[PDB]
Amino acid sequence: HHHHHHMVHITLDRNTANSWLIISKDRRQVRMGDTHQNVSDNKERFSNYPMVLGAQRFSSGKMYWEVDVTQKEAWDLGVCRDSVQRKGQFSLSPENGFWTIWLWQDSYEAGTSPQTTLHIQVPPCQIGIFVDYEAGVVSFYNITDHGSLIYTFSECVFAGPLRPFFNVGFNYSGGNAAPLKLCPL
Ligand SMILES: CC(=O)N1CCCC2(CCCCCC2)C1
Repeated sequence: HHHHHHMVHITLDRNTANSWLIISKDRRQVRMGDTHQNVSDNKERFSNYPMVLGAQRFSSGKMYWEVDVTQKEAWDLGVCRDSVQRKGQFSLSPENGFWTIWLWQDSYEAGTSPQTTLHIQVPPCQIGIFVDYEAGVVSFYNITDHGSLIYTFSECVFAGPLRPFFNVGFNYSGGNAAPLKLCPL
């Protein structure tokens, strides 16, 4: 792909983070802490899952960013509506305002309802995310495999401002402690 020129500088929004997340000083890395991280509750925080939003809101244009997923067993990545549900249980689906892919139990899947199997020959260490607001497109690229396409959501009905979306995943296994990192431009 040739989307690199729409690169945007994404930072994480502390106030939206699940209370067990640790966001780095530069707001470019997030990982799941071994306990509650000593913050007050608020109506923005994701309660049930180790999720956080980017600070940036997008309502027009073309945007591209890259995330490092090295040595993680589980994670979700993509975009979501600014008004997505924060509290309780929910599915990652376009009907609920999410355009996402994930890794879970050695398989990659797109967050359609029901979910779609992805065909990845080279497990990615870095994922590229491309949003075209006007076209209604969210695409995912395998940076480890020379930028090969992973998945395109088309005919997206965003129905609001979009925010970058992250889930570091659970660490029940002790093998998923590694952070998500926003990669340099
Ligand atoms: C180890 C692990 O991953 N756990 C156990 C502790 C609670 C959970 C943390 C993630 C935030 C939401 C609540 C679930 C899951």
